[PDB]
Amino acid sequence: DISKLISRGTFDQMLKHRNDGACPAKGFYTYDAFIAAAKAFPGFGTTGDDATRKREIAAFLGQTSHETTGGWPSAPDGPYSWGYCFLREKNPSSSYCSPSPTYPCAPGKQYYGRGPIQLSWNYNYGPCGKAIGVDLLNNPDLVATDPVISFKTALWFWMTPQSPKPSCHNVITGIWKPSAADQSAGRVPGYGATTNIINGGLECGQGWKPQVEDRIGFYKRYCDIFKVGYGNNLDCYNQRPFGS
Amino acid sequence: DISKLISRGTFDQMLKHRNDGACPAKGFYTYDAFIAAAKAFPGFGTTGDDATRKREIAAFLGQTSHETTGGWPSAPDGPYSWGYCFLREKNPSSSYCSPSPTYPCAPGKQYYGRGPIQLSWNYNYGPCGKAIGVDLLNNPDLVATDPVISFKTALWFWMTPQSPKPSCHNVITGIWKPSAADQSAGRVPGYGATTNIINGGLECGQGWKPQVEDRIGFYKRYCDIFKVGYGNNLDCYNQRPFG
Repeated sequence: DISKLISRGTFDQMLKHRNDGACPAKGFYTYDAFIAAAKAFPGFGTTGDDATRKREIAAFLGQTSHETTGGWPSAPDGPYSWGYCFLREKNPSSSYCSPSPTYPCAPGKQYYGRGPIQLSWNYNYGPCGKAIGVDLLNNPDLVATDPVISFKTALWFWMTPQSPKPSCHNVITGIWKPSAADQSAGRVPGYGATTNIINGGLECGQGWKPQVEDRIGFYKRYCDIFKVGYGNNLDCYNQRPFGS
Repeated sequence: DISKLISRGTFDQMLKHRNDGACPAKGFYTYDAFIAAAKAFPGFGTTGDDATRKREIAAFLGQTSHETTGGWPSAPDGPYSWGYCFLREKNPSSSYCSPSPTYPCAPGKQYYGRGPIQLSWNYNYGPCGKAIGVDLLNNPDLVATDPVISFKTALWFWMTPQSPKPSCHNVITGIWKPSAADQSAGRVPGYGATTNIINGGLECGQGWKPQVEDRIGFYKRYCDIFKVGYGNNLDCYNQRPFG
């Protein structure tokens, strides 16, 4: 179980300020919910040598910390201590409903960002819910009211390949082998390629971006706390985005 | 219109291989479509002294030539005669969909590179379509099947500032006033800043790139045909990419 590799103390040290009065998700994101969710995803934080398992947990908590960050440059303990500050997308101006024979939008329900990966759109809530065994198409706000389901949605995203994207899991553990195509595109194994899978269309292949800097700051601080090296290729600044 | 500044004959000498059998865009990119597209963008090729107007057309055609090049080192008449050879991105391997509530991806549509600037992504087809009065989210392939819309997407890109980036138009005409940040970053007026606007993340501030040399080769050849100087700062090798 990953509970040996990441203790309650280490988890609370990494996510130091998530329960500060200013954070809307205060009290929601629990160590027990993270550990219970990880059990549902064999291989998560249990793949590779100890250093690689810690890099995987740091990378998962890093990327999710970015998606939910309340950080700012002069934040107490730095901006990479303010992961998991929010739960629901701020001021959504869409239902995130998209034409689909397979994933009909449920009446009165919205598919705005929820939980540690800010899961969005009926066509993501559908296959995610199917995968974890919950009807998230018809009960989307479970991602913001059930903290085990919340973490499961983010682990579903992390562990699930989506052609032509490999899984973040396979990238960070070194299971993923770049294609000749990938190598020409500058898509090399490491933390950078997890950013590319998450939001490469907007964030990768356009040089320095404060968003990608933020994803890296979290990953580095968590690796520092775990006492493991970052590995290589942390940015995607020269990576062509993975396809959709 | 700009037909007096760039003739059919000059346009065809510049883009002399685009109608070869070896070019997928054979017969598509017409002088008439170019001139018609230009009229929709007041100021394009009509801003500045005669040599500045010609540098603008040379720069626009040079950058779009690079985006669509069929060139290679041993090409007939050299690589800088092979602009406008391609219409659609080759083997996109992507629908080029970045989920957006603002510019949503239409089911069954792809936003891979099309036309002279190789317009890509729902988040570009969206605002471009809105600007030129065409629904490019539901009909993105209009950029590869209608030559006027095709040129209009490239002119939209050229003429449209995207803060903190100025328009290519204001850079090449010398209207652009570099910011304090730009000055610190080594971003200086001239053709090089237009390369920075178009693809600076991958091409600028990181040493010699064959892609940058290709953009400059087209621009120089079109300036030579117009009988005008290139101006300064043609590469972006010491320019930090725009934010």
